[PDB]
Amino acid sequence: DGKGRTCPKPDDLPFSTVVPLKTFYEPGEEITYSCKPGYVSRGGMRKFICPLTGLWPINTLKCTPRVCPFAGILENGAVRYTTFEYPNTISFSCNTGFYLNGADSAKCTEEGKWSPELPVCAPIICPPPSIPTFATLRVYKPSAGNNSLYRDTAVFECLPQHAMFGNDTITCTTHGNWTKLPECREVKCPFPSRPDNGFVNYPAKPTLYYKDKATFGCHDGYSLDGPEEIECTKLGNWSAMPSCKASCKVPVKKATVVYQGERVKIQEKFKNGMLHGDKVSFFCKNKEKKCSYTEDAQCIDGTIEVPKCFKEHSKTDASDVKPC
Ligand SMILES: *[C@@H]1O[C@H](CO)[C@@H](O[C@@H]2O[C@H](CO)[C@@H](O[C@@H]3O[C@H](CO)[C@@H](O)[C@H](O)[C@@H]3O)[C@H](O)[C@H]2NC(C)=O)[C@H](O)[C@H]1NC(C)=O
Ligand SMILES: *[C@@H]1O[C@H](CO)[C@@H](O[C@@H]2O[C@H](CO)[C@@H](O[C@@H]3O[C@H](CO)[C@@H](O)[C@H](O)[C@@H]3O)[C@H](O)[C@H]2NC(C)=O)[C@H](O)[C@H]1NC(C)=O
Ligand SMILES: *[C@@H]1O[C@H](CO)[C@@H](O)[C@H](O)[C@H]1NC(C)=O
Ligand SMILES: *[C@@H]1O[C@H](CO)[C@@H](O)[C@H](O)[C@H]1NC(C)=O
Repeated sequence: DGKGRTCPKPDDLPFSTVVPLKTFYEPGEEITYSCKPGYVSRGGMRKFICPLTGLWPINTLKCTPRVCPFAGILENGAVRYTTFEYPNTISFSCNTGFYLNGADSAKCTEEGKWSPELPVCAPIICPPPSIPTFATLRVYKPSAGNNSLYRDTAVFECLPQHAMFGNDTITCTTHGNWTKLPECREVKCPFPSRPDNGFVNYPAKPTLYYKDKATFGCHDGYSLDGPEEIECTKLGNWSAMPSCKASCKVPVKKATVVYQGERVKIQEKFKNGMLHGDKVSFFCKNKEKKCSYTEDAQCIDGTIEVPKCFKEHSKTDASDVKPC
């Protein structure tokens, strides 16, 4: 006692480590502060001898994280980060059009450097595309040397007499390959039958291929129940096969009717008969409630059923009676 003093357990400083660590020390004993790995201090390792007073000195040591080289700028991309100090991770991604050449993330090591090495963004690019069999291509600019860049496109057309299957355009994708490629096959259609009461035309040659046109027509009594022009489709048949159907003679001498939602005189509107499929609504009275309604009738291959309740006058035309 008096001379028999000791030093206490040393203070535990931020991110430090002390050796030898004991609960008390005789005077003359030595301790050694050192920053934890990943950290560093103004001056570094402090060393103290327990003095006779039993009081450890003042400790200048202040330990702070190492800082890895600045890494907040990724040419053509983006770095997510807190700080570039140990032991933080930082992650990377590229702007659109570019791919990441290197690791997606990196850690600041205790050694004070980035692991893995910081990546780089690079242009996504596709190689020259292959021409499918029986095709040419006539949309192709290589925008990157001989190679195409992301979202570039090429477009193929078949040969004459050949039918494409699949979209005609390919795009250079994110992964540096092109989108699904089309196929070009040869397609044949049979000869089209001439229709009863009409005619049909096509060019004078031994067999008929994809996108060949055939045009139809009817004799004066008749009209088509389909399109005037057809073509040879990809599946080896035609667009349609139209018939020549018979017109109807005006079913009555005089009457007002609805034709496509408008009142017309059937004698004026169909003076030269009704075409096949021409539909019309006739006016009939409801005898009981002294009002008027319509019922329909249609030309069907030279026949039109003038509805039962209609009556032809040389009281008034249901036309002129109020609606029900
Ligand atoms: C261009 O290259 C990419 C990348 O390799 C191709 O994408 C890959 O496509 C395959 C199939 O489309 C994916 O695999 C799987 O197929 C099975 C079928 O058994 C399916 O059940 C799974 O759900 C899955 O889709 C593969 O995951 C995918 N890879 C990537 C990274 O997306 C692509 O097909 C290529 N494009 C062309 C035109 O060849
Ligand atoms: C030209 O010829 C084709 C092929 O022979 C005709 O296609 C027929 O219709 C479809 C495909 O277009 C085939 O698939 C199935 O049809 C049913 C109809 O109920 C549909 O609901 C389903 O999705 C099913 O996949 C069908 O098998 C095929 N017919 C035959 C006999 O093979 C096409 O319609 C023709 N075009 C003209 C304008 O004549
Ligand atoms: C593509 O570029 C290479 C490298 O310069 C060159 O040798 C080659 O002739 C080019 N190909 C075409 C089709 O121009
Ligand atoms: C193929 O591509 C577009 C969209 O990618 C699609 O809407 C259409 O089926 C095709 N368009 C053209 C112009 O060929």
